[PDB]
Amino acid sequence: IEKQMDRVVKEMRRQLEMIDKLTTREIEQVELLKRIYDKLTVQ
Amino acid sequence: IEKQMDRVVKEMRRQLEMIDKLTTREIEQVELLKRIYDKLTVQ
Amino acid sequence: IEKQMDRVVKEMRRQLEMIDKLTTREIEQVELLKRIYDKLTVQ
Amino acid sequence: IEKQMDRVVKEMRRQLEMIDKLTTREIEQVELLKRIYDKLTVQ
Ligand SMILES: [Ca+2]
Repeated sequence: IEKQMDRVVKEMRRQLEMIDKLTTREIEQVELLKRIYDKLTVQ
Repeated sequence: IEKQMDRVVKEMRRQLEMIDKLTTREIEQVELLKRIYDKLTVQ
Repeated sequence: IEKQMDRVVKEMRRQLEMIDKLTTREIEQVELLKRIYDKLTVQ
Repeated sequence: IEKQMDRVVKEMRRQLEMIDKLTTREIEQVELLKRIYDKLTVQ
């Protein structure tokens, strides 16, 4: 159970890394959406 | 195992916070998209 | 440890529900993005 | 606790699959956004 639970902890931290990466990319989308909207308002 | 239980709980609280922030950013994104869509119809 | 691990399982299933909900909303964004792109190609 | 360990592992595998799918949909989304952005510049 000790080793099995140690694997669980490692796998959780791995999935947190995936979520952090996803978060950064989703923020990049907000920057693009804002830029697109501004271009339409300008036109 | 009580120590590793504490590690698991800690990681899960971190995950919850990150998922919660993904959800609030999703809201921001879709409402931008809907504005953009409105303007392409209006134009 | 039994009750503590039972709480962990419940909290995991709860976070899976959040992720499922987020997934559905993210798909809705793809539909909007596709529609926006088509409107530009049309114009 | 061995039974509850199996429940935890099962939920974590499900989560991984769902996060993985969120990441591939993110790719689809941003490349649509970039196309849209290109066209507003080109137009
Ligand atoms: Ca998105």
